[PDB]
Amino acid sequence: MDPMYLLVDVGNTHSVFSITEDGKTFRRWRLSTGVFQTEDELFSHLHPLLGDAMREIKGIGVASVVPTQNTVIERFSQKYFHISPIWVKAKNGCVKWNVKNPSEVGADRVANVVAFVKEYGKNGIIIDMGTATTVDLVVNGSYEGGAILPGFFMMVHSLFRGTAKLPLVEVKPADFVVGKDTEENIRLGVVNGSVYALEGIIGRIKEVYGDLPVVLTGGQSKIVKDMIKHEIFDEDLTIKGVYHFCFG
Amino acid sequence: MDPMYLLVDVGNTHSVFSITEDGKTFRRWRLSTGVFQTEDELFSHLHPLLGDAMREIKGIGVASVVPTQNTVIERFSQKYFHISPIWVKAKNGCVKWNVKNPSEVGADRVANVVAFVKEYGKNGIIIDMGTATTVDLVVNGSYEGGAILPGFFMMVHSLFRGTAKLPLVEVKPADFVVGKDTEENIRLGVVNGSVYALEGIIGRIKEVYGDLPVVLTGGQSKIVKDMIKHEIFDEDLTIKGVYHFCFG
Ligand SMILES: Nc1ncnc2c1ncn2[C@@H]1O[C@H](COP(=O)(O)OP(=O)(O)O)[C@@H](O)[C@H]1O
Ligand SMILES: Nc1ncnc2c1ncn2[C@@H]1O[C@H](COP(=O)(O)OP(=O)(O)O)[C@@H](O)[C@H]1O
Ligand SMILES: CC(C)(CO)[C@@H](O)C(=O)NCCC(=O)O
Ligand SMILES: CC(C)(CO)[C@@H](O)C(=O)NCCC(=O)O
Repeated sequence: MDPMYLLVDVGNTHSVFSITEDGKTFRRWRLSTGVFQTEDELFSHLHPLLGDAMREIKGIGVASVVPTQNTVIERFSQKYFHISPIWVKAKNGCVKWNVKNPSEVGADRVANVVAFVKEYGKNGIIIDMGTATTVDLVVNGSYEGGAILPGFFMMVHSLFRGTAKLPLVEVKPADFVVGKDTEENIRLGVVNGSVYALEGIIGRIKEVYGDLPVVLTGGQSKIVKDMIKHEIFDEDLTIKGVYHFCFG
Repeated sequence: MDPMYLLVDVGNTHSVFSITEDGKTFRRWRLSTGVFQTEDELFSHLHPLLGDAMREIKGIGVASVVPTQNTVIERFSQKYFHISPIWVKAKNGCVKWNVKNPSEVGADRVANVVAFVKEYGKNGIIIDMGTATTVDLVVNGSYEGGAILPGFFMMVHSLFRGTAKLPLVEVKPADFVVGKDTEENIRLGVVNGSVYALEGIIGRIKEVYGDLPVVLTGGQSKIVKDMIKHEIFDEDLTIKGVYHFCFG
């Protein structure tokens, strides 16, 4: 048959919920992660979204970078589906983990890499733009490590909150060489700057490890899609990894 | 004679206090800015630092990017010296301010541009690395605008506070192509990344305005100066701007 699987990607600000019956085509929703949220709250939020699909769920797979949120997901799964969720983490097998402490790498990154190696190949660089922006290097099926930078919103918010005079600027790329007002200055600095930062990190990787395909993902990737040379754009990469890790 | 002037640069985290008798050599001290600080508290902090030179101050010049602190600086000058401080502001004269609202550009950036045009030349690119990192464009003695990005610490701190899993990382350049643990990931993304972001903005400026000389300044510039191409390194640039603006 084609059993329905719930795939969860718990991020610091948002949690992605996706259902699939083949691990190839996904229906997805997004909810705020929500600090004090309960299993009943989560069921209540998902009820009018998933609809009838809710009772078809036979397996629950989760990548999570918010540990406090885990007992909530656990209780949701057990209460409403009488199953325990499968948790994405770094383990030996398809991917080699060539870093100092593999258990410390974010579950979202683990998922991204697993998705990459199953779908796209043994060699590549993954850029994931969310709350933080992440760079992950895969070489000959071995995860090599990467970079972590603040996300676009984290950056504009940090400038707003960390200074007296700066307003909160909307995230929008600059189409100019220099900003002519405060907002334009911050747009250029954060958005265009972050793209330069990413391209510079990528360039240096390529001179050591050679030319590798770049895959772009994340909720914040859309805004700057054309600004970074990439071979693949896949907004579903994390959810795909959760599927492959948990359900093959 | 050689009258002693006190120069003040009020930043969002730190305030710089400097004395000069010639506007060529500067003795300088640094304090936390301090939200609820009074004039007597400022005096008490400066007393053992300035010693007897305190009694010799004839003028007080101030660049400030924290409006609430201004009342305190004004009261300090009046109570202890019976003078009003001179405030750095964009005005017409030796610099043309070719931006939408000149009265909105930070007083420290104004001071930087005044110091540069007076001391270094008509054309240049100023990089001030502080709480936020600034890029300023000067063409034919005319201020053209710039970029604003979060500073190094602002970045590592925003990653720490904006995520569940990430620690507060020390600001130190990465000497590797990819980080092998969490701390190395953040260092590469933040410190090397921000250097790459600046090199891109600068490179793009130089495409339109030619090979302008680059000036480095700011408390955070030291750790990164061997990573950015620059013709001038001047940690006194803002304070020089305060002196030239106020005291000629
Ligand atoms: N305080 C906030 N106010 C408004 N929007 C926010 C805030 N914090 C984050 N966002 C939005 O959330 C998104 C970042 O989260 P997301 O891309 O889902 O990453 P993650 O999956 O890691 O949570 C951005 O699109 C940003 O605009
Ligand atoms: N919460 C904090 N804890 C420790 N150090 C901090 C904190 N916030 C800021 N700093 C320090 O202040 C520095 C920024 O201040 P500075 O370079 O003097 O710029 P400004 O002149 O704009 O205040 C950071 O690099 C950091 O080392
Ligand atoms: C970098 C984030 C915050 C991205 O969501 C996440 O991947 C994470 O919590 N990581 C743990 C640190 C690491 O990946 O090394
Ligand atoms: C960007 C900072 C915070 C740098 O210290 C400051 O110069 C400032 O408050 N500026 C006002 C914004 C502007 O210059 O357009």
